[PDB]
Amino acid sequence: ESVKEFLAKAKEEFLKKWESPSQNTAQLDHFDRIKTLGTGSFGRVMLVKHKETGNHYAMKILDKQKVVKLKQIEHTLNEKRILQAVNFPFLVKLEFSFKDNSNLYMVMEYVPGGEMFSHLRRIGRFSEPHARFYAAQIVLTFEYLHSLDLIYRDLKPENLLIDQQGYIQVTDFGFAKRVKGRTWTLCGTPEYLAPEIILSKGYNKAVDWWALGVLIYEMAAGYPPFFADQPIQIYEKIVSGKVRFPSHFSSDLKDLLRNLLQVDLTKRFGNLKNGVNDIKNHKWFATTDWIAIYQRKVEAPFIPKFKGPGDTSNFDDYEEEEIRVSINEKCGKEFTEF
Repeated sequence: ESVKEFLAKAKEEFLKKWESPSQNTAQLDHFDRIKTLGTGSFGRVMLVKHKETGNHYAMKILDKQKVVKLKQIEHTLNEKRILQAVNFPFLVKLEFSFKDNSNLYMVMEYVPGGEMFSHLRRIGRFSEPHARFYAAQIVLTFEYLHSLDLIYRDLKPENLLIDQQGYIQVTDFGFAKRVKGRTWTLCGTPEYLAPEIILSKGYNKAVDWWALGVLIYEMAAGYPPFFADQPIQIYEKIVSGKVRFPSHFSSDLKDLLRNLLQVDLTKRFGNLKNGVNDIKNHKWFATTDWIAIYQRKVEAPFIPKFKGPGDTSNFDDYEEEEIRVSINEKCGKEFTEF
């Protein structure tokens, strides 16, 4: 009943913000630009400093014209509407949002420890206890999101930041969506796509549990289970129903992964009658104190090395390009609700 009442309150609080989203809560000239932290085809993420408070933030900047051209309008509206409404210990906090003539802006807490991806590639692989510590946080986060009728749809190491206590903060809600029943959009990252996405079916939250299987495999092996030079070759492996495990994997890990990487979505852990509890009760998680993880009372496997809230050492170097704001408004109608 404790979990039921917790999730009922979580949904109440989410829905109140979902139905009345915050808008226009800062402006660009409130911030100093520090450094580009990452870039993509329609936006980038900047380290910024608020000029009055001195606080650092990560500012995601999306070019409205590129969002339209790459048919991401609904997805960008989803991202901001969801982020302003959620609240969970392992989700990055949205602090401000606004738009101008050219761009959309989402100003988030800055997590200086960097992406899990960097740390995984620097160490090679994580031990099972280390992978399990991160996996448990994802399990609880998906329990939260799915109870709100949200599907995340972009689980991968680059989207999981490591905070000052060594815990995960999920970022990048660009593909997240509120879904009752099924949804159909082809999106995600190739190595992490469930078979039913590849096959163009109407799919549900089971795709997030598939992606968790991919993530756990990648954390414990150092590489994902389905890999190839062309996406089509990756997709053939994904749909095949075959996966090979390194000999160092424990039997418990292999068993859990066979049930998450289950090609038949109707048989996949997380999508059965017992829902998330088939995962939480699996022997691979026998040592996990779920409440202690939620309360952040477990000592983390490692703390990222960084000098302070403005340190960018754990992020990499990108060409520093202008953030231009047109003298004329672009795509006003398309982004009215932002």
